[PDB]
Amino acid sequence: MRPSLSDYQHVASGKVRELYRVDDEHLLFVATDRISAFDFVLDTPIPDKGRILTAMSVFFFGLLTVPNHLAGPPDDPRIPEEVLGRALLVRRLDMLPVECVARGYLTGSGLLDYQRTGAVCGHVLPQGLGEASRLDPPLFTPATKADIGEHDMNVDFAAVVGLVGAVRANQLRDETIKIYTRAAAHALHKGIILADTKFEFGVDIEGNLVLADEVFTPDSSRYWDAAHYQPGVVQDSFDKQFVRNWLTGPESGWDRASDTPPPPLPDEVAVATRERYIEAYERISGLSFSDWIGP
Ligand SMILES: N#Cc1c(N)ncnc1-c1cnn(CCN2CCOCC2)c1
Repeated sequence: MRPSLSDYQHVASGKVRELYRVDDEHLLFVATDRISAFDFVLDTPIPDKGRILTAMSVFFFGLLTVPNHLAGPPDDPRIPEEVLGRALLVRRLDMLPVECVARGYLTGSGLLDYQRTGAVCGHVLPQGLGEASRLDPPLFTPATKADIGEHDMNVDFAAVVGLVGAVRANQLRDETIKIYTRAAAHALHKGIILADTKFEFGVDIEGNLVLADEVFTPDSSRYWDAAHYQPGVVQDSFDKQFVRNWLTGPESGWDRASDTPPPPLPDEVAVATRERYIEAYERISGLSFSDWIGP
């Protein structure tokens, strides 16, 4: 008999994820079906999104050779029935307070920083880059969490040194770029560009660096369709473009510039979005989502 979720103590909530204490050395890392667009958690869940993203993260953890915080299999008996397939048993770590971001392509706040200053997180870039320009080598563009509801703040390497130590900062930079490079090459071979990604790491009892959180989901990474990669324009979000187009289209009745909470999504848009998640997962993993565990 699997325990109830109510047997565990809630310790943290994010926009679409939850964290529970299992015992002194283990946590339960829970993905929900909530989706975020335009910095709003939308009213409408995407069915199976939590399970699909958990499956994705597990696949990429298995692909990468680096130590990670997984502490049991996806069907570990400590996982409650209610969250089966969308929750993982993980080791409790001392988390390092750095959002470790790699960018293979220039977009979002990286592009904006570049357009304002010619530099991103201390990296002075070549002239003449623009939206969705390829960056080679990939850039380490660390950030720190800001206040509630606020965007992460881009920082330079010196800031990372000040947060975690000089040797550790070097390690975060090197591992972030190595891990991103491996995953991005794998995805591209399968027809998906991972344009960028965000990692968190923690440290175990021995002082060892351990990859934590979730890895290479479409929430932690910009997924693009490689077959439509066109430098110089904004690339479609592989997973979220239907949602974005509907919300800013004529049928939603919503004005994005108003910054009022957006309306619920059509069921059809939610189902189409689920399909995009499954497509991305199956193309990258070579597995069938119908084989992924659930309640
Ligand atoms: N992963 C991990 C982890 C760990 N293995 N040990 C200790 N702490 C953490 C931890 C603490 N906060 N967060 C991020 C934010 N949470 C994420 C999801 O739930 C919402 C909040 C990660």
